[PDB]
Amino acid sequence: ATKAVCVLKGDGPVQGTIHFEAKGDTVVVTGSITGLTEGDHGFHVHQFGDNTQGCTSAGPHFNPLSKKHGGPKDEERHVGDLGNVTADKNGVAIVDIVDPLISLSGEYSIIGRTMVVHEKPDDLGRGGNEESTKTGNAGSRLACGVIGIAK
Amino acid sequence: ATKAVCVLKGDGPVQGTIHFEAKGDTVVVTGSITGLTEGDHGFHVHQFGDNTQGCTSAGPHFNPLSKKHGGPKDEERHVGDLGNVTADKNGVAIVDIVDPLISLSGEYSIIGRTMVVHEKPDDLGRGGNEESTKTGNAGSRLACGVIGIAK
Ligand SMILES: [Cu+]
Ligand SMILES: [Cu+]
Ligand SMILES: [Zn+2]
Ligand SMILES: [Zn+2]
Repeated sequence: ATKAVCVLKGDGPVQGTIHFEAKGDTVVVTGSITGLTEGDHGFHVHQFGDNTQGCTSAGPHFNPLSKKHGGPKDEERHVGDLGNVTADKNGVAIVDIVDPLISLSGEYSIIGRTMVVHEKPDDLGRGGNEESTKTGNAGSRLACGVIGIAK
Repeated sequence: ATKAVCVLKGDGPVQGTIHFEAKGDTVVVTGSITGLTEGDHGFHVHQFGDNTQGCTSAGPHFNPLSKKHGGPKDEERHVGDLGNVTADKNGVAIVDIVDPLISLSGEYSIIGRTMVVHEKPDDLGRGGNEESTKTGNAGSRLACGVIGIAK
């Protein structure tokens, strides 16, 4: 697939639509999320496209290379580590990410996995506690969706 | 990927959870759907895992081999043609299908595509008209979900 899409939903007001496109040798991620508190929010690809228990069943961050959590610019990071999206005072975060580890086909494919946006900022694996090395202390999952093949 | 899952949701009362497991050259489909009118309902994999416009954005039945619509036992069928599920008096349909044409990997993989349950029975392409060999005359889309990788 060369295009994918994800519709985020949760128990609260946060929602959004995320688009993915394979361009060149990389993946361009665009879209928007609304209903967020002003500021930074962790944003990652989780391993399972399973919404049977809400966002909890998506599992941990997608991590096929078995590394510790980091920011998108770090060598030591999970494949799903897309950092933070930033919401303005109106609650809107415009997503604009280009990422070198995710893909839409093959081993690194995120098709069928889940995008999650979190309650708190991702500390990029630099918080200094064990949780930082797993999730960046991004906290609860406000909304998520399964990543599907788009036309 | 040897397991997948799909949670069906719509704008009405129908909902359900569908599980998929690869066994040999088949996929075993299980689960249940509730809130249905008693009787048969068409059940297919549609091409796109795009929920930006409810179930309409899922597109047509998944058909990489460019064939006409048929029942799951027919040679001439769409890869996404899984026939009918049957709801009891209480509106519950227990899913139990073993299919040789859908897959969870490779080009006829359904991961990242959409499962749809319909308003009417699928006539298995034997309705006697042209709509029969496109959709089985199964009617409107009551609920759908994107098919994701499961643990
Ligand atoms: Cu996350
Ligand atoms: Cu269908
Ligand atoms: Zn991570
Ligand atoms: Zn069909």
